[PDB]
Amino acid sequence: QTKADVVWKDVDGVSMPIPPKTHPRLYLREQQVPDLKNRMNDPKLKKVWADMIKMQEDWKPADIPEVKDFRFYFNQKGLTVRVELMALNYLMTKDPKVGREAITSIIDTLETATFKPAGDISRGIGLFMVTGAIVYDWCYDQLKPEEKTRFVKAFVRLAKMLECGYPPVKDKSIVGHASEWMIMRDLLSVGIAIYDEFPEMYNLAAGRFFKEHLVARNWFYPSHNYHQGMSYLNVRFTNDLFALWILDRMGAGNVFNPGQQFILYDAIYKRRPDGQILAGGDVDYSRKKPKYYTMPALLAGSYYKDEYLNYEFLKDPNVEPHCKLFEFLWRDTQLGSRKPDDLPLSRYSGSPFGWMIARTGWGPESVIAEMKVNEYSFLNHQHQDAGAFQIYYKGPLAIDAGSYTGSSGGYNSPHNKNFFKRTIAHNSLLIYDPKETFSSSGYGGSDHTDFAANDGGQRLPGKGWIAPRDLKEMLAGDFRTGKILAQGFGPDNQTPDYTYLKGDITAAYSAKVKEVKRSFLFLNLKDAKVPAAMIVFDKVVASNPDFKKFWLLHSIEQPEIKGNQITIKRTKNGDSGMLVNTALLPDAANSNITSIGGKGKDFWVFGTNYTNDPKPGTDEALERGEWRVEITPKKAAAEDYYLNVIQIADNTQQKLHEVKRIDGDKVVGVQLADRIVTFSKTSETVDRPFGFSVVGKGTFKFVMTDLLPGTWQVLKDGKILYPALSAKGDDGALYFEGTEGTYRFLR
Amino acid sequence: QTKADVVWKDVDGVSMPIPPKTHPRLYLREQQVPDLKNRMNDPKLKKVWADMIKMQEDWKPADIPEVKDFRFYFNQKGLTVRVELMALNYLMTKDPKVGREAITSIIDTLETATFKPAGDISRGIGLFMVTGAIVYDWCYDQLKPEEKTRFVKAFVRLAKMLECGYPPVKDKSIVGHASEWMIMRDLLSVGIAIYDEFPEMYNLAAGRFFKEHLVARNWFYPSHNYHQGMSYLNVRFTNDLFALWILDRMGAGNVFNPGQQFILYDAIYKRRPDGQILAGGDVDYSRKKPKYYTMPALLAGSYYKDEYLNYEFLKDPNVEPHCKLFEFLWRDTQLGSRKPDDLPLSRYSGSPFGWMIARTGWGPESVIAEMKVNEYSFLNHQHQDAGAFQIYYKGPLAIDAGSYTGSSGGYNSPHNKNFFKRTIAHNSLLIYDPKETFSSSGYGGSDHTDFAANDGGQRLPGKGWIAPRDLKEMLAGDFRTGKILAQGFGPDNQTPDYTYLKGDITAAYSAKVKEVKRSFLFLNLKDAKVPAAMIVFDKVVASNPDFKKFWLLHSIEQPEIKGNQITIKRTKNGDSGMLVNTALLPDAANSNITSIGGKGKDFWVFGTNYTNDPKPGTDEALERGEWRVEITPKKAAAEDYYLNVIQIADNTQQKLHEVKRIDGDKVVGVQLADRIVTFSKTSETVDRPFGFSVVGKGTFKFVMTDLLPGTWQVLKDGKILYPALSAKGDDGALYFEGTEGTYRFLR
Ligand SMILES: [Zn+2]
Ligand SMILES: [Zn+2]
Repeated sequence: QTKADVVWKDVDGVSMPIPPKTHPRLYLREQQVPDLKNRMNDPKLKKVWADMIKMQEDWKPADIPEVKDFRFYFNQKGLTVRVELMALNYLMTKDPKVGREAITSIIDTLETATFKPAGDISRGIGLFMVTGAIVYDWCYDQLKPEEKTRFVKAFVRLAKMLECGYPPVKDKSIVGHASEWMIMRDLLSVGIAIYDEFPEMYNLAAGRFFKEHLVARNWFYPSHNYHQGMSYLNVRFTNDLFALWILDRMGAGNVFNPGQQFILYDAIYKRRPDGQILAGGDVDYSRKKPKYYTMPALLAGSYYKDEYLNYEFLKDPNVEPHCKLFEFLWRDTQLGSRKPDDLPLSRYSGSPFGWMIARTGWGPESVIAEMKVNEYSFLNHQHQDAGAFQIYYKGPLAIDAGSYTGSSGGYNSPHNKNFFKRTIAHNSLLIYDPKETFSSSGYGGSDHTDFAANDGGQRLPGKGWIAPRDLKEMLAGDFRTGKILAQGFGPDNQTPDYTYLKGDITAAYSAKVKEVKRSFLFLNLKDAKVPAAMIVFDKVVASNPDFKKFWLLHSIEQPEIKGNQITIKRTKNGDSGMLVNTALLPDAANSNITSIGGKGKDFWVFGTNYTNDPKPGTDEALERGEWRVEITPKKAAAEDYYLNVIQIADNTQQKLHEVKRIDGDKVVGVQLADRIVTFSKTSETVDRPFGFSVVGKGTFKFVMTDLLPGTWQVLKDGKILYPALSAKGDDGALYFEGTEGTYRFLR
Repeated sequence: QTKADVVWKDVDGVSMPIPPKTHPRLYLREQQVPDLKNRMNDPKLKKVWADMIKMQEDWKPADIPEVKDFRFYFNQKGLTVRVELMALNYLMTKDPKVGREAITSIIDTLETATFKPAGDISRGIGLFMVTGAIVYDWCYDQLKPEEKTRFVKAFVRLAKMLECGYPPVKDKSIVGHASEWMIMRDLLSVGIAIYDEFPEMYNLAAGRFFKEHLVARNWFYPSHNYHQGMSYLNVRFTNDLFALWILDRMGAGNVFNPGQQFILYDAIYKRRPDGQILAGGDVDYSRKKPKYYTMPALLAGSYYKDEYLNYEFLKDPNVEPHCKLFEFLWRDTQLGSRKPDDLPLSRYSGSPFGWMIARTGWGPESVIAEMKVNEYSFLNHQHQDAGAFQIYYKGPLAIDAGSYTGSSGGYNSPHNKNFFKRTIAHNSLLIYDPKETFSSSGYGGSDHTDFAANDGGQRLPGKGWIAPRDLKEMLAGDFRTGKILAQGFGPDNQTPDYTYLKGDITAAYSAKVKEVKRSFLFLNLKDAKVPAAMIVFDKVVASNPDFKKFWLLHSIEQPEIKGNQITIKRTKNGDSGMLVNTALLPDAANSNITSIGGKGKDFWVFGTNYTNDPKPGTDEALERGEWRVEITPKKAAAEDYYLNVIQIADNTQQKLHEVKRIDGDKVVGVQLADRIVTFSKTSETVDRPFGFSVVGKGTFKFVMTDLLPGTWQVLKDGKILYPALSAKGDDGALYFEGTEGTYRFLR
């Protein structure tokens, strides 16, 4: 990271940097060349250089798979590695002999190379381009004029092979393959190298990046999160960070919103004590080895000099072979590292997300709870999971169900289209319109189907479940799925007693609903015995009273239902957690609670089970799940409310807190332990006097929500208790402590 | 206060109550009649009744004044008192002789009474009408048919004499005389009384009230304040409260937004230790008798059963003669009372106000500070005072200058039109456009002036400085003067360390400015020696760099200027306060600080002194002021910033705090005592990394404003200090404690 010293020009209203008229300019400038010897003498970096020396050896003919995967090419070996090390040596020695060998060794094969149609072949093709780009840029003054021309024509030939095409007009700028290596690393790298001879490639590659990719990312970056789920976070954010490094090292400074530094903190918050990461979007499961975000933590931690991110990298400081050079060039070995233990227990991601991640600690006894609005849907690997909550404690308890791969297949599978990516897979809300259709004609790259199953769930946005080209198309289309209404945590910023999130998710559904709102209130109970609780309060108004309403709670093992109580336990894989839901609304007289699951019913969608068993040896804990509970109104009605209170504890915990519903004036609420929480009876803003009664011993902590921001007066037993308290705009809430009595509130 | 039990039907889209088919219905119904005996037996209420018995005596002919003022009539004596007591007695005894006597004693004079035209005479006419309405309603069953007709014609005759006219089509529904007794008490009372025989009067009076008055008041009531200044609060709010009591007692319940209860708390916050009230709008000054809000406190306190307001009534439980009956009927004598001592030290009034009142205590050592945005202007007795601050501590220190009356005259005086109601009289901002025109043709109804003086101040809204008819007309016009941008007070709700308010007041001025912003930060320093400080940060962008800019500070006595330091002291009237302003921006190299004042210069407006000496024996402390300081930039520039730090102490205090300006990355700030406060150097939202250095011993309290809401990271001496703090939407600020070092903030 250094200040920009390049010239900037507008191209069609969009400011862009001009590559400096000097080589090297790819991945480094002369400015950092003398530091290469220090890096070579850096013992942390010597090992990575040794790794690359080993990479110089050709593939053993018998070891070659013959189906040359993207993984084949990313496990980089042979000539391309050799010429890269030659170019590096030329930078450090300036010896005309070494720089020439790099050039003469690569040119012919760069012109002639062939690639059998194979899985993500663009990646191998793009990496082969990168090899040439390194030699071209780093040994530039050694190039003969005829060779430069030969290199250019070879690069154009190779570029045309890429899935984005050349010109790079195909695919999408926020998600999909064009949001991976092909543009942000590969085409951009070549462009920078050959700019003095063929400026077109840079103008096309950087052109699209600055116009689309950059604008789209800068839009959500301030909220410090990513939208492709907890696996594809890796490749997608890695390539964002490649563009960051490539352009800063070119001389363009940081081109992104610097909030980029804080995106990977989400992964940190979602890490479990078993080494796995809380689920979200397209993910598979394992208990074999911990999940790591090595490349993003390397690139982001080193650039932004972030100790929390460097800790993450140091967990497994082992970069994929094709990335070794980039670790050598860009890693900060002087940077320290910090365990996450002193991070606030709750973190909030605002627009366009509206996601809360709440913990009760950083150790083995941690409850980890996720609450999501989703203001927009990004599609691709994101799920239609507006309103979803997810809870982990000593095992996955309230689960995000299904699996990316399995017996059903991969991304294009019936399981993905009909269960995994759909609302029914999640702890959210269904409203079933028998006449609703779900257009899926543009989903996936093969095995296309025109329509998906009716899950009573959320819309499939886009032109048949097609992601938008860019931010412009996204904002103009039907990708809006919600509105964050309220959020906060406290009273303490470090160890909040409560974590609150409210969203209106009507836009996530068709016109089968008039209104859908969900309010989450997580309680850190500050107790080893019953460490946490979550209260979920829903308003659902269907356009037709006969549209069946569903409240879902997914689990791995079979739930036990007794009255208004659902008990879920983990008893396998060393997990011992327990979840207990008390259903308060609909009331027992209007409540049907039903469990669906087990063999043939694990992925049940209104008449069809979308079977997806794990690949042998994978998902040993069955985190894809086998069970769910559906809470449904007995009586058909346009307007229904759900109120559910979840307690979390060890499966050996016998005594859980008594849960009381509070039926007040204008409010409905919950009381358990020393906590009182209220919501508007209509889930709409309360702007007039209201009240309720409290019965019980000791001091209670009150969170009153859905209140008109401004000054409130609190009375108890007809006497003013708090003459003036402020409800603020962000949470629309009153907070205070008090004892039992009859409460009135004035505004 | 009882639940509504009458029928409602829409009239031209507006729901209105129908008077019940029963008498009595004026000021009480049958449900309250038996309780009259109990009230007569109440020691507190027997005295007011005895007061009324005394009022029965006629005026002494020699003591009758030449001019029958509104004060003459409100000092109600003779026949009209007698007949009201006869009617009360008829309700209580049901004796036909009594009811008949009330009717016969009043009927002749009611139809023949004459009132010499004066211009406040509507009040005496209206009260005479109320006397007749009492007899009519309370003795209804004793009325003969012929007498009913005589009463109706008499009431219509009297109604036509009122300023609003009959039909009530003249004047204004938010301010002016039609927002006083004539409709909300007087015409409404008669309408209700005679409804069975002549529903037209009620339909017109209540029709206008429900369509216009009620709508306007409900619109601003939730922010718990009033817009007519600290004197006219009395008559204006009193009449709102008459409408409240009249309509509830009729059977319509509470027709107002119940936020009405909290309006009078502002007066409580503005009370000084010397018994007077902080200035605002059209006010005069006395040190003789304390100012009381007796009638509002009686009516609001008793209706809403509010002990703080009842305390305010009990300070001086003496209502004007013409209101004694209403005390007898409506006073709650069982209600308790509370001194203001346990009230939070700061109170916020939101849209359409944006006012902070901040204190350091409730006793003799109280600092009292007012900070105002003004989102809308209501005109009439409100001043064009957007951005103004005012500070009291052992005397008026930073003053709201001028006086309502004096040698210049009253409401229509050149002093009112050219100084008192104008920005120049206030601690606010001037931008002088020499070509600017200020139309005042409609001021004072339709009075003669046409154009007022150029004070370089704020616009005169309306059709030549007149108020709009109602809310509809107000919102469609040019009455918007500002936008609340941010607000909040200190970590503790009860005793906040800081009180913050930011407003954009561009709308208050003409096109001579492109942008005007003012941020206030009040500090409660929690120290006897220097109790408080106020930091004021202004951004002013003029449309012409040659347009002279002014920052004003008004005082009673002569300010002492020394370099960048302005010292102001009170040494008279038993006052001993001191204000010391440190001018930080403009820098001393670009700052000119000039005192203007003394005789012939006390109300100086660019060449002309608008003289307004007190009436003999009034304003003995000269709170109208004699002096001001103007801070002006040396260099002509379109854009200028003002940064001023006011410290408050006893004038005997020799040691005040050193004030350091903090010149940071993207921020400009202030350091004094143990407090750090920063603003955006541009006064625009900061959304990228920034920082500054702190030198000094011990722990400091940091308030960082103008920040993009979301999660921020704090670093000190290159190490993460706070990994994650939240800036919230309402204040857009970070709060934390820290020691000396070099600070960086990431977003
Ligand atoms: Zn999912
Ligand atoms: Zn004023």
